[PDB]
Amino acid sequence: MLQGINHICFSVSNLEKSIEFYQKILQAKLLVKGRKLAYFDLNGLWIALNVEEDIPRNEIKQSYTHMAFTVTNEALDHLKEVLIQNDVNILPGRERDERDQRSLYFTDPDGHKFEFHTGTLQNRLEYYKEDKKHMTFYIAGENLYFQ
Amino acid sequence: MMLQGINHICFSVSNLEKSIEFYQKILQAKLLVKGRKLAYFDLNGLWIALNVEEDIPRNEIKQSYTHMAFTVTNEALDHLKEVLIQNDVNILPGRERDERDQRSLYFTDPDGHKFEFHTGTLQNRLEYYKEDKKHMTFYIAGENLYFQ
Ligand SMILES: C[C@@H]1O[C@@H]1P(=O)(O)O
Ligand SMILES: C[C@@H]1O[C@@H]1P(=O)(O)O
Ligand SMILES: [Zn+2]
Ligand SMILES: [Zn+2]
Repeated sequence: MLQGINHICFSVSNLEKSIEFYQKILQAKLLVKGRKLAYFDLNGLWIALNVEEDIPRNEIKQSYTHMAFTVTNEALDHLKEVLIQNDVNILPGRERDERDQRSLYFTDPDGHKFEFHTGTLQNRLEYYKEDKKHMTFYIAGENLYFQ
Repeated sequence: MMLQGINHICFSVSNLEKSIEFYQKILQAKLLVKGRKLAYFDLNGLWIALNVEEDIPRNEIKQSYTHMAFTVTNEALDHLKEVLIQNDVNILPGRERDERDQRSLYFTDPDGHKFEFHTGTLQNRLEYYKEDKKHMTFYIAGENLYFQ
């Protein structure tokens, strides 16, 4: 089996500009930088940036593939401000239901999509659990009267 | 304000049936829920989601080194290489490794997301890189030198 997440690595075109984004925006802690790499600690997670300077980065804009980090509601508000102050590319979200809970989607300088999300997986499940529930009328097992 | 850690990762996939089977059999993620265009998993406590996007272009991704790595033991790495080959997993040859890198296997899901099974830690790596800086260091300000 697998023992858990080891690291996540991002291919970047401009190591110094990306180091500043990962520090400023994702609040990652720098550990070591080289000529073509950077390692950071993000709340226990090992994040690596590796340079690929002349590669195409325009189809990445089409895919919803993304990574989300946990934030509170006030934190989301303060981070939207931060992403505005720092000229980050902020994506318009998909439509959301209230029970979806709040998110902010944005990308790094090379198009990797990130999200700040205020909920949990179980919230997302209780949400779907509740709507299954809303579509159930005979609780098999229940006792019916007048029979 | 603050971040608290990885909430989830979402992979855009083209074929939901084929992808769920990949994440189940290769990554060993536990499917928790399934729909027309989504599927949610739990893998060792990580929320993994697939969201279908049938008709986007998925060429350039193969040219990018961004990837996600999971920790495994060395025997597990051997086991997993056979699992991948048997299930016809696109295995990549990987970069050149110092033995000090620790062993790895790189490969892709069917839509080109790169993954890695790794047998080292950030600790191992930083210590490897530091043990290199030590090797190129010859004097210690501090010690009792012998003739000044
Ligand atoms: C650890 C940084 O991701 C790179 P590697 O997998 O090439 O070592
Ligand atoms: C949870 C799966 O990532 C998708 P969402 O960010 O659109 O909810
Ligand atoms: Zn998401
Ligand atoms: Zn790696």
